[PDB]
Formats: sequence, C-alpha cells, structure tokens
Amino acid sequence: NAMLYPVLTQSRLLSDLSGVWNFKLDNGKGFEEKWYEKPLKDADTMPVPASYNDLKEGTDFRDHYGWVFYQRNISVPEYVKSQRIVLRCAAVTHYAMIYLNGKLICEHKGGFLPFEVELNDDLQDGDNLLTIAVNNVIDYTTLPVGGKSDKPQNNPNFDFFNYCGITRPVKIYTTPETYINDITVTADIDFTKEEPSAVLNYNVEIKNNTCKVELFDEEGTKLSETEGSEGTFEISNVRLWQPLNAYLYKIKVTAGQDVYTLPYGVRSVRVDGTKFLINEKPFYFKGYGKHEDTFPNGRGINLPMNTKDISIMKWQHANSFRTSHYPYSEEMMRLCDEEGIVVIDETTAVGVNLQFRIGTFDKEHGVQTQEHHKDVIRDLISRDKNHACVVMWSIANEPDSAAEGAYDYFKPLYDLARELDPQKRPCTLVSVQGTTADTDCSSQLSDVICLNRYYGWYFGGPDLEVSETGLRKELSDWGKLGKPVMFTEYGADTVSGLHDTTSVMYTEEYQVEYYEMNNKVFDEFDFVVGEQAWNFADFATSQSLLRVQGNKKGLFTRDRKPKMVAHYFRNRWSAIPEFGYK
Amino acid sequence: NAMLYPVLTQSRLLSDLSGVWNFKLDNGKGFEEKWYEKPLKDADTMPVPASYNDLKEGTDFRDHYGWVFYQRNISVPEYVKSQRIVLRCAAVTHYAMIYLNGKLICEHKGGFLPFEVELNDDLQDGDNLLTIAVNNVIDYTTLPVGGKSDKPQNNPNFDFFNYCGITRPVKIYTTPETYINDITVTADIDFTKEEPSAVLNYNVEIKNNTCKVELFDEEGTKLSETEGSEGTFEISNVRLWQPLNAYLYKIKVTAGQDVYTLPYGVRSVRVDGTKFLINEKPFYFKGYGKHEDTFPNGRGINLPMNTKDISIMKWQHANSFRTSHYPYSEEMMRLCDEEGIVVIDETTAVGVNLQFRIGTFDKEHGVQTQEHHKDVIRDLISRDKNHACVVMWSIANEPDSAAEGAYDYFKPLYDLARELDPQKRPCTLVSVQGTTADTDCSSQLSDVICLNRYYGWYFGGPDLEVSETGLRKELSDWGKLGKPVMFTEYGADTVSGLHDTTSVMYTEEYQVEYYEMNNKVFDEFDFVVGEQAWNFADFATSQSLLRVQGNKKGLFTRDRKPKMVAHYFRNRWSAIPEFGYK
Ligand SMILES: O=C(O)[C@H]1O[C@@H](N2CCN(c3nnnc4c3sc3nc(N5CCOCC5)c5c(c34)CCCC5)CC2)[C@H](O)[C@@H](O)[C@@H]1O
Ligand SMILES: O=C(O)[C@H]1O[C@@H](N2CCN(c3nnnc4c3sc3nc(N5CCOCC5)c5c(c34)CCCC5)CC2)[C@H](O)[C@@H](O)[C@@H]1O
Repeated sequence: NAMLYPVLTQSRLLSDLSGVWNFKLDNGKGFEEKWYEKPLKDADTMPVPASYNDLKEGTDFRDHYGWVFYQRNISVPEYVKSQRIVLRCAAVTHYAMIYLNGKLICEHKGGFLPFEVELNDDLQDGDNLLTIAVNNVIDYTTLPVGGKSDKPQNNPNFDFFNYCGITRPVKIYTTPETYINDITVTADIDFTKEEPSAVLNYNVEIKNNTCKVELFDEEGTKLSETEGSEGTFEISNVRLWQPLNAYLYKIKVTAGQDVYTLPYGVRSVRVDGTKFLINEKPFYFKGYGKHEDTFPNGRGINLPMNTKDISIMKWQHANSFRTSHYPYSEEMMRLCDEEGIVVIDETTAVGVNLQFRIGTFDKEHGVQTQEHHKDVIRDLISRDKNHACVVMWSIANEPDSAAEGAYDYFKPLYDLARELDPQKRPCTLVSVQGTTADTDCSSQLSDVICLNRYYGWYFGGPDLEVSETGLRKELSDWGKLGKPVMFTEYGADTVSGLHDTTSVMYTEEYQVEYYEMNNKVFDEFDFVVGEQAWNFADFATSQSLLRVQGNKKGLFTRDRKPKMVAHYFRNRWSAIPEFGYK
Repeated sequence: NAMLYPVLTQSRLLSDLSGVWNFKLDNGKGFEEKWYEKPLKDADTMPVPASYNDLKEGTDFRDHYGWVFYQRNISVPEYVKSQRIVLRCAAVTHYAMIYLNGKLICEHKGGFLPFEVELNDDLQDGDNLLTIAVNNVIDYTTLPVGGKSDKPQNNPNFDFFNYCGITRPVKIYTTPETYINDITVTADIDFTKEEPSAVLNYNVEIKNNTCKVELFDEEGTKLSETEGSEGTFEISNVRLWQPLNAYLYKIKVTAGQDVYTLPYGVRSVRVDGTKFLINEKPFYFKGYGKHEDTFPNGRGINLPMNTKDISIMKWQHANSFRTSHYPYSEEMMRLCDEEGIVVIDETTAVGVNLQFRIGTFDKEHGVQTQEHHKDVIRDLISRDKNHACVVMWSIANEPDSAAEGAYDYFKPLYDLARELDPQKRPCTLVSVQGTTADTDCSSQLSDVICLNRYYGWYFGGPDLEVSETGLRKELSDWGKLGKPVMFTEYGADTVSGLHDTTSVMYTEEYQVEYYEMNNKVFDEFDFVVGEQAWNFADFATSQSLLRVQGNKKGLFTRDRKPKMVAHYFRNRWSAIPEFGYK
C-alpha cells in the first residue's frame, strides 16, 4: 500500500525496539525444531539494526549460507491496547518471517523497503517473544539477483558484498482505530509571474470515519487551512526547494483523533530535449553513486555517517547522488530534503544481466523477477513520492538492456512507474558498457540517458589516449538521440597511499588522470547533463582476484578519508554551477 | 540517587528520542536572545546521539569553544499523562541545560553518567519544544580537568580529544505514580560445599505504597518467590558468572502496578595478599585499556562497534578492560555481563595532576574537584553496582598521587567508595610514572596496585635493554608491598604499515619488541596479576607535535584493523589461562 515514516505525534506513538537482541545461526533443523516458539539456546549477542556479517569473527559468520534467528523480548502496558498497535520493519534484508509468542504473523520479500503488521489481536500481555527470522539466499527470483566446489555459498550477480540481517530499525508505534494511512501532495508552480508562486493539491484518506489540513513554514507560522479528501492549498511568493538550498514547508493534517505532519518542498522537474530542468532551470548533476556501506555496521543504518557524508559532499561542492543499487533508509531520504541534495532513487533491480547459453529474459531458464520487480516499483514510489529531493527514478542498474525480451520486460515497469508517480518525474535506467544508442531499449523508454562507462580502466586502461577517443566516439553517438545523457558511473580502483610521479593503475595519481581525461570530454558536449563518479567511498565486495580487499574505486576511503582525487573534484566542481553550465 | 536502565516492561514504557535534531552553535548572544524559547533560525542538522565535533567540516565546528544548542520537537498523546513521564539523559557531556517550551527544567554537571527529570507537570499538550544546551568548557572545577595566543580554546589536561554533545541516547519512559526506584542484589557464595551454592539478598524500595519478587534463569524457568523490602533468595547449585563464561539470572520484582526485571550474575571478588580472586580463584587480567572512540561518531555511542570490539577481544583471547578514563555507556556495561568480560570501572577523574609553581591540591590556586569527584563516585556506583562484570573501581587516572595533599584528597573518596559499594569490591587508582611504593598514597588506600608504566617508549626508548632493567627495578620494589600489582597501561605509538627488519620507533616491529620485553619481566613476578595494554585501538587526541594524527599506541587501528602486535598478543594470551597462572 502506502507507508508513512513513523514519528512522535500527539495522535500516534513510537518506541525503538532496536538494541542487542538474542541471536542464533540456523543449522537447518532449526525450523522444524521450532526455535521461534521457545527462546533460543546457546544464544549469541547481536545489535539491531545492522547487518550481522562483520560483527563476529571467522568465516562461519561472514559467509554463512541460509537462515539467522533474531529473538527479542517485547512487552507493553495494557492501557496502550486502547490504540492501534503496529510493528514497522524498515528493512530486514531479503526474506523476513515474524513470529510472536510462537506464531508466524507477517512475511516480506525484499530487504530494502519497509513493511508493517499490527499486533493488538495476537499481542498477549506479559512477556511476549518476538522472533524475526532472516534469510540471505539470492537466486533468479530475488532483487538483487544471485547467480550460480563444495558446501553452499551465495554467488551474487552484483559487485558488492551481501550484508543481510535487520539492516534498518525495528520499532512499534500506535494510531487511533481510524487513522491516516497516506498523504499525497503535488504542486504546479506558476513561474508565470516574474516573482513566482503556486498552489499545492493534497490527497489524504483514512482507515470508522472529519478531514482538513493546516499549513506552516520553516519556523512554525501557519499560513492557511482547508477541508476535503483532495483539495488545494494556494501559496503566494513561495520558496522553491532548490539544489543545495532547501526550503521545506510543513503540513498538519488533523483528522479524527489522529494528527500527523509532513515536511514538503516545492520544486519543478521536467526534461526538455537535452536539458534537465529543476524549477524551470537547466541543472547539472555533480556528485557520485554511493552505497550504504560502513564498518563494521555492514549495510546497517548509520545516521552519524549519513550526516558526515552530506557534509563531505557540501565540502566537495556536490549536489547529486544515485542511491547505490537499492533504496536507501528513510532517515537518509529525509535528510537530503533538509540539506537539499538532489537524489536519484534506484530499485533493488541489479543483476538482471546474465551476459556475465541462456539469455537474460529467457522465460523458463532465466530471470524470474518481473513480478517482484513491479512490487518494489510500487512500494518505493509509495514511500518517497513526497520527497522534493528525488528528481528521477531508475528501475534497474546495468541490465541486459540490449538483449531480446528487454523491451517486453521493462516497458511494463516504466508504465507502472510513470503512472504511479503523483508528480510524473523522469524515469531512467543506467545501461552497462557495451550498449549503443541504436541498441539500448532505454533510448526509447527513458527520459534521461545515464551511462555506466569506464573508458580508462576496463576499457583502454592504462592507455588514456585511445580510451579518450573511445569515449568521444560513443559519447557523440549518444547525441543523436537529442535527449539528456549523464554519466552515473566512471571511476578507477586506486589504493590510497600508493603514489608515483609517472602514474600506473591503482595509484592516486592515475585515478586523477583518469577523471581528468573523462571530464575533459564530458565538457565538450552541451547535452551531457551531469557527472557522477563511482564511487563515493570504498566499499566491501565479495572476494576475488579483481578486488583488492573490496572495491577501491571510491574518491574517499571506507572511513571517509579523502584520496587525492577527492581534492581534484572539490576544485573542479568548485568551478561549476548547479545551473547554467551552458 | 539511583538510576535503573530503562527497558520495555508491562509497567513502564520507552521511546527513543534520538534522531537528527535541529542544531546551532552559540555565538555568545544566544542565551540572552533566549534561543531556547523560540525555534532556532538558520539551523543545522545533527544526529543524536553522537559528539558533534567530527560531523561537519572546518575547524569552526571541531574546535568550537562554548555552547551548542540542540532543539527537538517533543509531542505525546494525552492518554499517557496517565502515568509518570520521565526524561532520562544517558550522557550529555560536561554541562547540560534543558528547556521545555521555553523554561529550564533540569541541569547536570558531568558528561559520562545519566540524569533524568519528569515532564508531566510542565509537559504542555500539542507541539512541545525541547532544547538541550551543551557546553564544552573544561577547567579546574570539572572532571575531566581542563588546564590553561588569541581567541578562546579549551586546553585539556588529558590525552584524548574533547568530544562533546549528546554523547549517549535521549529518550522518554513512563512509570506508575508509585514506582520502583532502585534494586540492590548482593550475594554470599558458600564455596563450602564441593558442589557449591549460595543465597542472594535483595533490597527494593519504591516511591502511595505490596512488594515481592520472583526469580528466573537464562531461559525463563522460575525458581523461587518471596516478599519484603530486604529479604533473601536461596539458590542451590548455582551457576557462577565467571570470566568469559557468563551465567545471568533474572529477577522480576513485581510491586504495585509496576514490574521491572533485572539480570544478575553470581560471582565472588576478594583480594588475598598478592592474588586477585574471582569466585575464590586466582585470576589474571588479560586485555587492554580502551576508549569510547570511533569515527565519525566521536564519543557517541556505537552499539555495533561495541559488539565488534567484544568479538575481537574474544578472538584475541582476552578477558579484561579498564573503562578508558570515564564511565562507559550502560549498553556496553550490560553487554559485558552477557559475554562475561571482567571490567574495571573508572571515574571521569583524569587531569588531577598539575605537575605537567602551584601544586595539584593547593586549596586556593589549584584543583577544585573533590566535591564533584564525590558525586560521580556516588552516581556511578549507584548505576553499575549490580554488574557481575565490574570487579573493581578506580577513582582517578594518573593523579598527583605522590604530592602533598594527595592522601587528604583521596581517602574521603576511597571511604565513600568502599562504603557505598553494596559488594565492597576492591578500589584502586592507576598511578602515573614516577611513583614509588614508598611514595604513592595508593600504596595504602588501594587494594590493587595498578601502574601506568612505559619503559621502552617515554623511558629508555629505543634502548629496550636499559628500559628492561628499569622496569625490573621499579617492579621488584613494588613487591615489598605484599599486594597485587597489575599494569593497566603499557604501549608504544606505531603507525600501521611502517615496517623494518631492524625496527625503530613507530614501526610495527618495534611495538612487538616493546611488548615482548615488558611481558618478559611481567612473567618473572608471581605478584603481577594481569597485563592490560594501552591502547585497544588508535583514538583521537588534540593536535601537537607528539601525536601523529591522534594516538597510535593501539593494538588495532581506529577502524578495528589488527596491527602485527595484535597477533603477538593473541598468541601469548592464547597460552595464558584466566586462572591458575601461578
Ligand atoms: O566494477 C565496479 O567497481 C562497478 O562497476 C559497475 N559495473 C560495471 C559493469 N560490470 C563489470 N564488472 N567488472 N568488469 C567489467 C564490467 S564491464 C567490462 N567490460 C570490459 N570490456 C568491455 C568494455 O570496454 C572495456 C573492455 C572488461 C571488464 C568489464 C573487466 C576486465 C576485462 C575488460 C559490473 C560493474 C557497477 O555499476 C558497480 O556496481 C560496480 O561496483
Ligand atoms: O600517552 C599516552 O598515549 C597515554 O599515556 C598515559 N599517560 C601517561 C603519562 N602521561 C605522559 N604523557 N606524555 N608524555 C609523558 C607522560 S609521562 C612521561 N615521562 C617521561 N619521562 C619520565 C618517565 O620515564 C621516562 C622519561 C617522558 C614523557 C612522559 C614524554 C617524553 C619525555 C620523557 C600522560 C599519559 C595516559 O594514561 C593515557 O591517557 C595516554 O593516552
């Protein structure tokens, strides 16, 4: 359906269940022995939320295959049974199974978007046993996609480690028996007037059954009031949320005995040939593709680092960033609203490429994700549709875009995408290397062409000259489409500390020369509408000859320390405006 | 008074207020402009809990002198006013001032122990403005102690950076109008019987006015019941909480409409000449002195790293660790109970040494901390007295133990210490270098002699031979006291990655040779009862010629990566039992 970010409102409530839960690894027999009923014997300690792989020693934990069992003592005073009581799981990666006192109540497939379940009718009073059971297996039926010796081990079709567990927080909140279930505010700005202003349309609806909303500004001064399920809210000379200059209005939808408020930003996003326009102005993407990766948290949420990364980005003179290869935490999404970081939202659709002999979209011996793929496109837009920060959506990362059955697979998702977006924001998919304008189904399905090209590493490296003409060749060909092309990934593995006057691959010097060259070409084409480096920071992958203790293509280290190229970019972007770059 | 760790019990409640609050740095005029009343203009974003210094860029933030203002929207449904409502601040470092809707309600001096205040009578309904204002100034009236150019800047008398802000979590809980305010369980074990068992004494008392408690075990099976304010609870063949083998019983004190439960471990601690005995067995301390230091969290609580450190310690074959130079978070204290980590609790009493010409305890131009020093000795034992993990207390780190007025300053605190400990656990103070048996007031006030000697770095380095005879000389002299001496600090700064076949200072090789030498001597004296290296991991200090980007004496890096010496110790302690080392 739809899901609001639980907060503390007079109407509802909220208690963070996160702490150090009881924990045990599945041995196989664990399910039929019904460990979810009783407590867990010979248990271990495990903080929540955080992916568990890197919080114990030895390969037994890090590379475990199968199920893990979290157990937690839940308990409530009776005067709360008064109200709706809910259990919102912001993200237990992959598959989740919840037992309370010994009975499976909820289940989810997808480890990067929330899901909830109410407890009032099965919530016994006294000591209650909550048992979330997570599984880490990836195959052709999951997004992200896992591929195919002795003993079992997941083989990911993506280039980043497979951190699982309760990645984001577990909490309990409560609402009135008739409660708000979903807001939806849109906007049409009338840049008509030299001094502009506009009006917004709301769309509440509840779940017994009055309903009418109040409007505020940054500091808290009220500016209007109205009624209805789907009315208007005119504003005169409004402050447009802009990149690196966020203004957020707030909304107090008071209805029934329920009150919940919502921060909102007013901004316009629409493409026009080869120009990405926010607030009817020509933008340029300056930033990087990043990851929810820290140590030892794994993919577990780290609010401090979140703010630290945003500071570093502002320090570096950036504005954009694509969401990894999966939806990010809600706290980060909102934080980008307050700080004004234009964000590209991506689905957990990475791995839809078997060209790494059955084809990707072979309908019997191949991918089996279109269905679930559609769910996340629903559950994600259902979650962040009210974020001024989100300027665009990307349905998949590096899929077999130029293979038979590519169109017949994506257009259904594109349609569902641009149909559920209450703002009809642009949609795109970042194509892998080896795609051509005349070859990529994204040339027609997408509004913005976003490439993952690496001319200087995989291609041509270390010959930066032949690599240059290469990118120039492919780049100009993309101009024939007459639409905006932006690089969402270019980079080169470099080990911080390795220096050389005449650079070679993996040195800090080479990384700078690589970005110097590519950027030189990017600046030759007025239809290139933004550069995003891969990656923001070194992150953990799975072991292999081609990974020097994880991925080292980041501009910063895993501990957020700047490599030399981080300064090169801070200088270059220093001399590049958010608007008017042409 | 006393403070329990708030949890989710049928009786009470708990909602974590921690998130990303509104934030502003004080400009001076901020207080008279009364920013606590209104919201905060031109505000910034700052996650809570975490010390704020390292979460923005530029020296303006990191080295700020003075006040910071946190602001947060607090809000509650009326059906809760039913119950006691409380605001527990686990630790806003240094001085804290709380305003609600614009009125200062609570204040605290001390940034490493909790403090609470109830809100029911001034908690307006609707949108409420909470404003915690923190100050970072240190002087001769604070613990830790700050000493004494242009523009103001704190000068710490301790060797670690001055991370401040809301270091530990902010939350709200609720109790019944008559509630439990303090438990107190002691134990006498009758190792009489070849197969032993014992009985425990409880001590509840409330704050209107029945009262009688239930007892359980690991899994949840009940074993007894009784009544009274100060009764007994006999157990037969009980599992003694032991180092690296924790057994924790649980207690359900049901009284009035209030229920709160407590985990407890049964263990015996008593000194006998030159032998530290836990459960009437001769122990040996194997571990390190550590810090609440991570990046970029500052001193902010990091539950994931907590478990990660504990895993590394188990991986390394350790058992002990002294609490830095200040009390640690409650979550960590409890986690050591579950994992069985014997812990030395230390006060924020570091900096009581002005020999770094008025004397330390000069009663007019010198330290002014004895009073506040006594409060923390009260507030800390009031907090962790029920922790089987805590085997000992240390009242101060490296004070001027051998100066006039030393005795007259510490004995009052020692007395208050061993008088409020409901278990009469040993007390000690770690002496600085330059102290002698015949010179240190700790030779009489303390039960265990714990040295901070560094023969091989500050003394003698790099001449490891002369440094050896040096330590041998001072070490044997300490034998004359006929009591247990344990090194709580020995180490040597080394930059991970710097190697050399013939080692020199700051190389990994030297660090190993240093520990090799000192350990060789430690093993010569049957009255040395444990080695703790300084430090567990590299941590942040303030800048100076003698600090290579912080402190680098750790066995691991700041990101928890093992230097070569981390393996040396894992091997040595590998061959050293927790008991019977002599
Ligand atoms: O890898 C990274 O760090 C990041 O890159 C992106 N993805 C790029 C495409 N893909 C690849 N991964 N690994 N190797 C190659 C590709 S494509 C390619 N093409 C190649 N040749 C044709 C193109 O011209 C040059 C020659 C060659 C190689 C590769 C490897 C060495 C031999 C030549 C998956 C990763 C992902 O978005 C990102 O998640 C990942 O983290
Ligand atoms: O410093 C660390 O890393 C850790 O050490 C501990 N503390 C040790 C004592 N103290 C010192 N800090 N810095 N320098 C010296 C001392 S004492 C001393 N004595 C010295 N001479 C007499 C003893 O024989 C050798 C010669 C010399 C020096 C020092 C410095 C260089 C010149 C010779 C405060 C720090 C703290 O518990 C810890 O918090 C800190 O982090």
